[PDB]
This record gives sequence, structure tokens and C-alpha cells, in this order.
Amino acid sequence: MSTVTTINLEDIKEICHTTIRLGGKPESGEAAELPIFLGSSVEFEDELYDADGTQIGTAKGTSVIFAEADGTVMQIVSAFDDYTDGGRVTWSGAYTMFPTDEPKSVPAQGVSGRYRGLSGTRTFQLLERPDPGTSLIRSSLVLNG
Amino acid sequence: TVTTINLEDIKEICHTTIRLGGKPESGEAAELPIFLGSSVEFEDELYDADGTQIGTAKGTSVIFAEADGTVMQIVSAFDDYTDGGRVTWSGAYTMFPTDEPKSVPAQGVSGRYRGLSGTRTFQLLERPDPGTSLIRSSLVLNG
Repeated sequence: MSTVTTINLEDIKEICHTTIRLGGKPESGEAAELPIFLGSSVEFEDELYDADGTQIGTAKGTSVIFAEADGTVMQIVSAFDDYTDGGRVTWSGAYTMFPTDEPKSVPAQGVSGRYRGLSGTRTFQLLERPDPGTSLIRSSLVLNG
Repeated sequence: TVTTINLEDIKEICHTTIRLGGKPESGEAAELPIFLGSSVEFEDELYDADGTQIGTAKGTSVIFAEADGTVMQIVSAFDDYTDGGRVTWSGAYTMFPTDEPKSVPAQGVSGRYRGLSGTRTFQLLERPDPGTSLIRSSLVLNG
């Protein structure tokens, strides 16, 4: 509630390369033993471009589907951005999956470089899935400290 | 040099809430061939060696698989130490063996841990109840 620095990257254009697995019941291993379900996973390596079309960083993370106690379909994500100028910014949390076209957000933590020490919010909005391993996303990151 | 945090041999009393998952119940998620992974929501109490409470922990873990078919868990959580500060930790680890110590990155975001980053370790010790687990944990943070 008393801040010295504010980072506000708006309208980040994100090119997302998605490796997708749908999961289900475990076929073999000690997981076939147990009554458990493999969630639908998304591993992604993204390229971050600012509103001018210049690349500012990258992003890597994993996303899995689960549900709350009331049946609401959720999505947990663990990821980090790495900007050139500057530093790594981790962002992790859970959000509701549907509607898939509206913006989502999880907490974000600056962890190195210029952004070290700043906490905030990382948002992302799915714009289009043209090809099976590709997705276009509108992003934004706000950090203060 | 730089500031270093090293909390070792933390006793963790974990209160779990299990959900099995599976095919979506109904609604718009029944359209896509997705699967709800089995999830664990947990609220913990962290203790040092002396039995003194040093903080709490809250997070969610979900089960998924890799390309090899290796069953994994992704966790998103955070610690809150009385002093000092909140530490977020999240990442993926292999589910089996269940008693193997696991590690994911950790980030200090407030208090005297603000700006420090490192590794958060946890290990399942014993299961006195399906809703109660004891974990030994460690935290390492660096500048």
C-alpha cells in the first residue's frame, strides 16, 4: 500500500506453442492401482511481444485441469516469464476454465533483474487457437513494490 | 555477498481435501474430451524442531502425466511466516514414490524474504488419517 516502483506492461501479444495431453485413467504403473485421474495437461513455451510488435521475452509453463467441490471446472498453472529488460517473473495460481474466451489472471512475482522484489498480477486472455499446437493470447503484467 | 535463508527440518501438519476428478459432471465441459485431474487442497501449519509454530501454508495440487506416461503433480501454494513474509512456491514433480522428497521453486514476496528466491522441499512422512498428513519441509532462499 506504499510502492516505489510500478511495472505496467499492457496489451502483451503472446504467441503460445501448446503441447496438449488429455489424460484420463492411468494405463500402467502404480497409478493404474489407485482410483485417480490424470488431468488434461498443457505444456507451453510462449513468445512475448509488446504492443509495438517487438519481442520482449518468453514464457514457459504447465497447466492442468481440475474441479472444485461444487463441480466448477478449474485450471491450475505454474509458469514464469523471462523478459530481456528485465528479469524473470513467476506466475502461478488457479482460475476457472470457462468461458475460455474471457480474461484470466493469477498472482505474479518478480524474482530477478529489474523486476526483483515486485509482486503483482499476471493476466492472459485466449484470443484464438488456429492450429492444434498454437494459440494467440493477449497478456498483461502489473507489478509493484 | 548476498542474503541467504535456510529453514531446515520444518514439521508440517497438512489438512487435506481430496477430490477424485474424472469426466466433467455436465455443462459446457462435457463437450470437450477433457479430464478433471484428481486434486488436493491443503491448509498446513509449519512448526520448527522445538514445536514452535513458525507459519502456515495453503495450496492446491493436481495429478497429471507426462509424455513417458510418468504420473506427476503440479502444485501452486504459498507459505506465510509470522516473520518474515509470504513465500510463494509452485512447480511440477513426479508423484511416485510418495515418500520421496519433492522440490519446486520458491519466491519470497513480502517481509524479510521479499526479493529472495530458491527452493521449497516437502516429503510425506506418515498418514495418521486420510485427511491429515505430516510432512517434513525445508526452505532455501537467496538474493
